[PDB]
Amino acid sequence: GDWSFLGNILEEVNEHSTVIGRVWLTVLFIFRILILGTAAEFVWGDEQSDFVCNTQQPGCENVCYDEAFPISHIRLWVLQIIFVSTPSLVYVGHAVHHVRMEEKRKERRLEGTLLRTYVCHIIFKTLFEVGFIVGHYFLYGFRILPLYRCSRWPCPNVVDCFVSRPTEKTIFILFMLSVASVSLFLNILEMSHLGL
Amino acid sequence: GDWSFLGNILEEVNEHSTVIGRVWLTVLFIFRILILGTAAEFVWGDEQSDFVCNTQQPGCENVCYDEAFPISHIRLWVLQIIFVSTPSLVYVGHAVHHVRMEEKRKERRLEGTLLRTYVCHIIFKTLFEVGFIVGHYFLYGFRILPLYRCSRWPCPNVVDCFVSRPTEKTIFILFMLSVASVSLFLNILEMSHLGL
Amino acid sequence: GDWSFLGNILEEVNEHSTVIGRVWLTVLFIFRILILGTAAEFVWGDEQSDFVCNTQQPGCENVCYDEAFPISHIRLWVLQIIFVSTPSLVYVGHAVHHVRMEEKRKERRLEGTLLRTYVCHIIFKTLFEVGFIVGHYFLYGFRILPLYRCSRWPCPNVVDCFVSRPTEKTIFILFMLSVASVSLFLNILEMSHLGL
Amino acid sequence: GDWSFLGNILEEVNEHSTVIGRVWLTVLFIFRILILGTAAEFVWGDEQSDFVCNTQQPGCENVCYDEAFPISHIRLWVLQIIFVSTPSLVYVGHAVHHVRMEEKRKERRLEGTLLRTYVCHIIFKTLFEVGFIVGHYFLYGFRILPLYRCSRWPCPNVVDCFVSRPTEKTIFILFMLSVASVSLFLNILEMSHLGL
Amino acid sequence: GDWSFLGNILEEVNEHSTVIGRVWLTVLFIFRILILGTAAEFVWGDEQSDFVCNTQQPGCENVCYDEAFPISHIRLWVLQIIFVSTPSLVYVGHAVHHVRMEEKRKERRLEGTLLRTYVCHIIFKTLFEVGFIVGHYFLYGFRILPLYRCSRWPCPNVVDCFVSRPTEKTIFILFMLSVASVSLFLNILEMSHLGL
Amino acid sequence: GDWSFLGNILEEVNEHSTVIGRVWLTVLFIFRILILGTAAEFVWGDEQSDFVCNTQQPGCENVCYDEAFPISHIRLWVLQIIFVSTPSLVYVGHAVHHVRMEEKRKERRLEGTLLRTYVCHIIFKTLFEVGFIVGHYFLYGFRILPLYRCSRWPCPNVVDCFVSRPTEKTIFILFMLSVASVSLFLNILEMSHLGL
Repeated sequence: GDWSFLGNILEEVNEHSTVIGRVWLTVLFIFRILILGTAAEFVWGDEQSDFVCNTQQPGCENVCYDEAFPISHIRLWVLQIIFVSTPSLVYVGHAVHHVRMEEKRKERRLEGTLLRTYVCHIIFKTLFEVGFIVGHYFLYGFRILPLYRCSRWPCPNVVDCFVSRPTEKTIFILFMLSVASVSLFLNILEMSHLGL
Repeated sequence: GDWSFLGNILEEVNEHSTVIGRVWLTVLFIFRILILGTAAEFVWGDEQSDFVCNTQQPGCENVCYDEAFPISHIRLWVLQIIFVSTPSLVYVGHAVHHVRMEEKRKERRLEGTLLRTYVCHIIFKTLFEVGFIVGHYFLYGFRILPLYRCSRWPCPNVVDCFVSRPTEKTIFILFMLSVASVSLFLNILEMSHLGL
Repeated sequence: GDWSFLGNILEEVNEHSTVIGRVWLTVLFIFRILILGTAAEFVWGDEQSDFVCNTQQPGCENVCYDEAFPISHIRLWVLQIIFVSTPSLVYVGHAVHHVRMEEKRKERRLEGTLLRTYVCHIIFKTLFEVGFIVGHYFLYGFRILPLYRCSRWPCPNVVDCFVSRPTEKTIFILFMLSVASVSLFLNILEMSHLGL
Repeated sequence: GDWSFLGNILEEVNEHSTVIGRVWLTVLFIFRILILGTAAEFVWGDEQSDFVCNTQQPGCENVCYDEAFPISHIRLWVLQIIFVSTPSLVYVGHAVHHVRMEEKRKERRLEGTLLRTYVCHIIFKTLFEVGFIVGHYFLYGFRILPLYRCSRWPCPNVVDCFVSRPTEKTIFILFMLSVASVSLFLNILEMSHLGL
Repeated sequence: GDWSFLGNILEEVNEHSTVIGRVWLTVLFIFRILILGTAAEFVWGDEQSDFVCNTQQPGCENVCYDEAFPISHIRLWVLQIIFVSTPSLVYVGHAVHHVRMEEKRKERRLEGTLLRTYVCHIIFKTLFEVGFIVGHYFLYGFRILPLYRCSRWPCPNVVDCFVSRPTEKTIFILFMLSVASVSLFLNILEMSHLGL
Repeated sequence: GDWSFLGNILEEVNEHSTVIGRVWLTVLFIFRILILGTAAEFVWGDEQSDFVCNTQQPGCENVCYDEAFPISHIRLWVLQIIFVSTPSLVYVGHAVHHVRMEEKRKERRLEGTLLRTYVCHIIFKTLFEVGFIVGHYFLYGFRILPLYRCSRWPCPNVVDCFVSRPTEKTIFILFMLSVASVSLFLNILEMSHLGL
């Protein structure tokens, strides 16, 4: 996973953001992207290969892994990162559009419409963070148990399947939840600081 | 997969495109290339290794995977990305050719023929996006089912084969479809904005 | 596969080539190198590991894969890329040699001998492209069939072996053939444009 | 694992730190990050794949690996690196915030509040290092024994499981402990040097 | 395999070498290093994993692979590349040492001792190339046959072992031999051009 | 393994070292780091996966590999590289500290204390090189034999285990020993050149 493109564009908008937005962005780079690439990706690497079911039924392990894990937590966190970063991109686009307009108009900072855009970007970041948190909760909760019982066809009756590294995965699930909540708190502080 | 070459050339044509073309390009980099490399590629990594068929027939799994998946979705999205990016390259080539001509002629922006070229590039992008969407639909639809039934020789009669990660794959199929449709809408907005 | 060295040297000779040579080079970077690294390499990744033969004979699968695939298509395309790029390197070497000579002589563009060299480079590119196309045809044709029948010792009598991903491989074989033919047409256009 | 982001930001704060802080940072880069990526990661690569248990019970190896290794040492060292680096980031943020304020105020080094912040950053680094050391001790100690006995369900009675590379892992555990303790000593020297 | 260090230093000595030395260096980068990383390394990737012997004897395949392939061709070509590049490094060191001396002496091109050093560097390159060619011949010849017969203990009597991809390996062996011989011819031309 | 950090810092101290220290550093980059990453790492890649023992005893192969190879040669060479490079870092730190002091004092080369530091750095490099050589000898000698006999529990009685690629490993062991000894000779020459 090469995050160079997103990185370069978000460090562009480091220069154009509040101090609390610079903290938010540093958190995104260090506690989410870096963790994902240096730790979480390896934890989930053998998610299906080490998933085992007590059965001689061909196909059962496939369908039971798929039912237990409709989308891997790591893919969900990738999507979360991209969607929470998208409003920053929108804002920096608006800002650069104004810089190029000012240059052109001459040929021919957080005030006015850039403030409304910044506040909206904060709002959307907050809502997307909340949405991904809630979705994670309803999909998986915040704990992976070792045992998963499966009755999906072709599995005969109910079969016992065993998850890879449930405890390490639980630790990283809770870590990512905490990081997301810190991000939410930072966004709240941004709104308060702007208001006051 | 190293997209550095294409990246550098398309960020060259960031400078020479409309604001809506800059949004289109950002979408290409973040929601297509980045997703493909940080998420989709890993989802499809074990596509054949975890594809299983209920048979003792040598060769059957090979032919049944090949019949179910004549071309992996990820390869199809790579091709789509390159073909939808090709008209941008043509346009930037025309533009740089005019810049070098102007420099030479001196030794010796979206107006005139560059406008016709830009509009044609938008048209071709739209048509290629539509073509890849339609091709995806006819080849696979927008859902991967866990079970695939196969009667290709050497398989005896009909055999039941089971796909790897059908649900996660379905999620990413729909995600990529939505991103492609957003790109189409952006191209339509480009044509409208130019007209008006 | 790291193509950085070749890339840097061929983007050096972007500056010193015709507009049609810049199109040829862009095609080389995007439709050949990029495809190879982002798509084809993964398609052929399990070429021998998923090659299966219906036999209990030790050694047979090894010799039958080797007879079916004396050289993988991807290695052949790597060689093709390097050989079709070599004349460009020769030409840019001649050109830079003249630039350094002019600088020296001062201490002490496509005209003259650089034109003869450019035309010769086009000729050699054309001949190498044709040669690799013809060699591909005679070695493999343009279709990989699922079944390969093998009688190489130690295989007893004739054994049935099954190829990995024959259809996807056929798609990429035809795609690379088309890209090579486009390159040929571009070289022809270069010669015509120079003549006229 | 790509540490480029963190690296660039910590080499930013090389310029703004004491000589002993530059030694601490060099130790972080060379003896922790570099060791982790060039050595430790490969030692732990086959941690679960080569973990074996003497049993015919489906699921037992999964639960026994998970009980023996709730979190891999390498993931724990990644977290440790990030948390001990976080206060440096806070300090450099404060410092750069003051530099940008001074620039602005003009439009309109370790003294004052930057000294309090630097001392606090040292304190937090020390406490986090101590906490990770203590946590490592209580979780695993400083030795990995080859044999792990496991009675977690579904394992019948007590089963004997065998760890991959216990001795090499013990060597690297002790090496990382020593490096952490050197870092602690460096922080103590920082506080003393500032006081005197 | 990261050749960045060697690359940067040899492109330093591009600037300080003859035109024929620039051709030699381009050949080294494109036809040896690039081939090795984009093609040969993958051909030899499954050298031991796909090496099979017709035996039920534990250990036999290990000892028979080791006897057949005391050193993989790819490792031998890596060593060859480094040793044939070493004299270039010596020469560029001498040249830069003279440049820094001239700068110093001021504070306080291929003529004289730099010519003797250049000629010696050519001589050593030639001798090392010849030595690696001869060593390759005596160790393996220039053909890998599919069958290798092995009588090394613990193998009982003589066992038949089968090599992975003998034909593709033979093609690349001959290709690398030809590239080495081209390098030799280039060195001879260097000596002649200097003499005349 | 990413050596970029160490590389950049050691090429910083290229500028501040003797000619013999520049040779030592080039040897470190080319004959140790580059060999390790382009050759040795692949030779040792299947060290445990291809290690086989003639036994039906669960756990025996694990404990016997661990007893035969308490620390892989490649990890030992990584540690050696870092420790022999550490004194260079100390010296360059002292030198840069003096450069920044001189700049400051103005606001307000190998002579004096920098000579003592340089000599001490040479001494420590020599001692660490000798120590790693001696440790290698006592741990493994300079030859890996194919057969390793093991009586570690749970292995019943004495079992015969077979090492992966003993001959290639022996070649690289001797190569690295020779490179280390060349480094020692270079350090001796440094001391002599400084004395005379």
